[PDB]
Amino acid sequence: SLLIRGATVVTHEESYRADVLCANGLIQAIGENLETPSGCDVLDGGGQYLMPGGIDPHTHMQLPFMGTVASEDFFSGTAAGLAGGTTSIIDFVIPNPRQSLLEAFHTWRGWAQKSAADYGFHVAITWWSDEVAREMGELVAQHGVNSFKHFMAYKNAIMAADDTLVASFERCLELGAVPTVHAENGELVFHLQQKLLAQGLTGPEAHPLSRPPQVEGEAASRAIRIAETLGTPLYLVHISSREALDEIAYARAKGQPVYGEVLAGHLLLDDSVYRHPDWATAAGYVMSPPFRPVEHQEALWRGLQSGNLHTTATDHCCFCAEQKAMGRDDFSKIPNGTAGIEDRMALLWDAGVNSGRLSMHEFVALTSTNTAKIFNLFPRKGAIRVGADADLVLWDPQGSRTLSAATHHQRVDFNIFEGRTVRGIPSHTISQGKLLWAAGDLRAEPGAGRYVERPAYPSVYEVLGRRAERQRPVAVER
Amino acid sequence: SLLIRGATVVTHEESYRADVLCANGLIQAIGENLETPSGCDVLDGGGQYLMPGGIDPHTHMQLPFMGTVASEDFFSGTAAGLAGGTTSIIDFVIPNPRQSLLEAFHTWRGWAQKSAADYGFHVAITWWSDEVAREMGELVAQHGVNSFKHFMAYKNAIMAADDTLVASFERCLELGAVPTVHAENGELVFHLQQKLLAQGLTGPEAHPLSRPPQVEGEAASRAIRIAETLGTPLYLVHISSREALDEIAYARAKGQPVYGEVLAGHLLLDDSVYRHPDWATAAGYVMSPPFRPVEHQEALWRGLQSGNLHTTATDHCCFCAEQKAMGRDDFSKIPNGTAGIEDRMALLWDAGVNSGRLSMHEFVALTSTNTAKIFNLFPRKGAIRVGADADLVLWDPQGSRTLSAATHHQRVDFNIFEGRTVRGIPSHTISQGKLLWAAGDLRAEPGAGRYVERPAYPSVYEVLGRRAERQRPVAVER
Ligand SMILES: O=c1[nH]cc(F)c(=O)[nH]1
Ligand SMILES: [Zn+2]
Ligand SMILES: [Zn+2]
Ligand SMILES: [Zn+2]
Ligand SMILES: [Zn+2]
Repeated sequence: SLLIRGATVVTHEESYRADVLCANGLIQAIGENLETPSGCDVLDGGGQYLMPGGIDPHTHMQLPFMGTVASEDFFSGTAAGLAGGTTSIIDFVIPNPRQSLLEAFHTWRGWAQKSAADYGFHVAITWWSDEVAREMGELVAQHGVNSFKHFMAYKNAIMAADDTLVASFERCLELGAVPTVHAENGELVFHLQQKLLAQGLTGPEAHPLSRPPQVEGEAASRAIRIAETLGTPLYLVHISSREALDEIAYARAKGQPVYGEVLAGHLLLDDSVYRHPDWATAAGYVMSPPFRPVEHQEALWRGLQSGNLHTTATDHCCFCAEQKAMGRDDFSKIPNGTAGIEDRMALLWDAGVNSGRLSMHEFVALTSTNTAKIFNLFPRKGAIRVGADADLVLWDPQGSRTLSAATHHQRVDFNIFEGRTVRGIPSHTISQGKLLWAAGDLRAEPGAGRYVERPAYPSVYEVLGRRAERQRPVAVER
Repeated sequence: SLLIRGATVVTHEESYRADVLCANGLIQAIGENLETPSGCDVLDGGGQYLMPGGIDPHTHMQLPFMGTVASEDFFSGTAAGLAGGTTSIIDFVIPNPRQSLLEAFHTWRGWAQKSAADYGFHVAITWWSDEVAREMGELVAQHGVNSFKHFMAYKNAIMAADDTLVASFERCLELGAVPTVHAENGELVFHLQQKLLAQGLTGPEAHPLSRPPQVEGEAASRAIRIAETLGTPLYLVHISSREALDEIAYARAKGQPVYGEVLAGHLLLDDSVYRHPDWATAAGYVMSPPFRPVEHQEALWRGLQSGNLHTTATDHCCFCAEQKAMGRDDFSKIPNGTAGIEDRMALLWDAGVNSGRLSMHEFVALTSTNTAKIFNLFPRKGAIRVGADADLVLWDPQGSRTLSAATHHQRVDFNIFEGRTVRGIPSHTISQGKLLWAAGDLRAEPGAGRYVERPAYPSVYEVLGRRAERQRPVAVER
């Protein structure tokens, strides 16, 4: 067992002084001056905040992508997450077009076995067939999946057109699963990539130009309105643009259950990074959606503060310099993705809590609880309560960390926040009730993490069901 | 010649007392107390308003569509327009998929020869190839077309997917042509049509349900953001929804040249019409986009008042009861379209000017001048000035008319405003300087109308060109 003594418990709504006892993977007791069970380890949390461990619902450990394999694997990535206070991930099974979802799922389960912390999967719908629909049902019923990812870009690869989006969202409704979407208009991206290449703009600076913000705003609008028409919730991953945020807010204001995810990179970086004179440095920022003109960062922060963005994630998708350099002569061939799993919580704390943009409670909601609620893992995760999983982070508000690819635990040679110093850091991370990060000592072990099943029908589906029953079409008798 | 004496001239900006002299198809003189050329006819306009004749940029005379042919042909339609104060139309060449645009154009030119008033064409892009792109160039350079229509709905027929919209909008940019779009998400419409039919909901009441307002809002967003990304203006036909209006306003607020067209029906009717107990009556309202819940009418009115809707039109697409009954057992096969060319101006005047929603100058701007400006026909049309085409309407603000299919000149057995009495009517209509409608006497003649060419590169393309210049990508020196 593990007793965290003397900390201030900080949840998504309140703070209070209490000790927290963990045992058998679970939170066993909470209260002032808890008794210490015999042989129980005690962690002194005086002067620190005890919060739910971060949940990162958007990682791509060792993803085969754009001709290569992410340099971070499921062990190194979940270990780096733990060092950063993140205690569980939701990654992505991405079947190739025409590949069985179940085949890809089992393969990814093999890849993820080595995880050091709890992990789960969204499954991407990269093609459509009656068999895909059948496999979605088996994944939900047998394999603990309750969310299905759709890529609206990546034309001629994993892109889902409207017919697949409609069919899949309908299937999601039938299964009580959450559709999630990468919202970029793939036709416009493809068109602009070729146009820029044809003009000789082959450098990383052309990457943002090939997918300007309205391309994301458009696709967000479309996913949102498909979801509205079919009667599903919708989770939009990595929102980077005012245009997309405004579409989310516009939907939420019509009473539609639309959730927005945001990455620290898109809150804090602007598209000037792509004009760095060093090719490899500029290419290190290449991900989709790309980093945006500065006005979008303020809009996204406002989205967090207004409740129109709901979760934070990292799109953790690591490629080293030699991998990025696959696109040295063609930006469209730069494997897209940045690292972030280790850094998300401290970046958001430092930028959001220290500044007074976000309360500490909002920080908790945005780093674990909302993700848990949306994907039906609350209060198993994201909650400090008896019986919840003992995934916790002890936070030193006065601690300091300097982010650097030379010192981070992420198995990648680039950090998009290289040299940034943050105040407020995870001093300790507890996963499954075990102390896996302790003031610079990482004790992550390959294979320790559990695959986490997520039950279908999060409670939003109860409300939608009542709505649908109220708005049933009714023929006029003549 | 024809001298209109003693009226108040009302333009899109001002009112003033003056006589107007027409000769040789043109406005020859304007001023108080004009002298009368010898033998020139004199029309007494005392106590009336002399405005530019209405321009209806959205008609479908004798269109072959949904298994049949509109019951209004180019003569009966343009004649009925004259009776209602509308002096010119822009209709649509709609080539079948894989059909040559030039071939369809010359066919429509043949059908339109019988027009009684000036007429022009948009050309619809119902498929794509290098030849379509080549033919578009010829239509602009040789045949006076400067606007190309795209249907985002009507899947498996004339629907254009993103790949065609991108290629075609790009071509429009190259040609200085205005892209126009019918904005409904075709996949959602198709999906819902099949779902409603599968549920046994076959009546006209299922028609609005098969394409609710967000499917228009979505398609409007998409067309708008393709136009933004490619750098074109965009004209959205028959906006019916708050959702689509809000997308236009959003785009306009980003500095994008987006124009919105609205029909009287969508300003004044709600979707309850489709639940009428009489099947033929409900079917008479079946057009796309369909009439909408009440809140959308007030939104559209505000759009006109705020400058986010720019033109009025009718989508004049006439089918009689027996043609409508082609979908007696399947609403998806009711030929879509309503009549309106004769009624637009009176409807808008009575609902907009009498009520104080719109000034008389806004009425002129919305019934002729804005359409002329957008499609590069200003000041040849939509203008009371020396040298402009003598297309005029003399308006009796105290005159009354009751709209009825039994008495209108539109060759169709249904009027969506049956029984509505309007105050403010066209007493006289002048087209090419000739009195073709006079106090109940229609004098339209087959073949009298001229085909009206529209030059490419309306001034908006000058601004866009400077903008594109300012925004051209610069490679990073490495
Ligand atoms: O930047 C990215 N976008 C989408 C992905 F799937 C990924 O791995 N990286
Ligand atoms: Zn993505
Ligand atoms: Zn991703
Ligand atoms: Zn239309
Ligand atoms: Zn039409």
